[PDB]
Amino acid sequence: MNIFEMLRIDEGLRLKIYKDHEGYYTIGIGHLLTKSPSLNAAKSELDKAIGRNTNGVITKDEAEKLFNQDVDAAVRGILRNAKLKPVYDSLDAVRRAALINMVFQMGETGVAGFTNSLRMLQQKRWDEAAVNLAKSRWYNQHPNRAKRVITTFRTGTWDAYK
Ligand SMILES: [Cl-]
Ligand SMILES: [Cl-]
Repeated sequence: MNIFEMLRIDEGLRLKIYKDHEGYYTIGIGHLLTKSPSLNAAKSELDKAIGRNTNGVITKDEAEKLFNQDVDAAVRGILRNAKLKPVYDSLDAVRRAALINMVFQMGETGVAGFTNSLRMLQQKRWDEAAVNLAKSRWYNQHPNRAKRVITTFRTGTWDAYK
């Protein structure tokens, strides 16, 4: 299993502009287009992202290209963040994917705000970090996904996804 397959599972694949769980305009494999409530606005960001007049529909290749770019931006992001880097550096391979998953979803800023859980991850106190992670809006609004991520951090294995 690997991060791409992992997120492909958490995000799914949609070729037409849709509303995510928070109600924002997204496409592809979890690619957020805009937080704005305007469809045209969303349409414009898409055209711009893709580089063509899309009319809100893309192809698989196109979805995949944005997904490559977004996973890349996420890794880089983490590696560029003073708070996230040290954590990432401390982890093993599986768990590193789990951290990428969260930053993909919420952004660096978002994740960098889990101060406490982060410190617990750095310290390798898996069951404690897991409990702390669950005490969050993130967990409360997306229980199933958060559980998978959390179990990965707890176990260091891919069982939640197998
Ligand atoms: Cl983009
Ligand atoms: Cl859920």
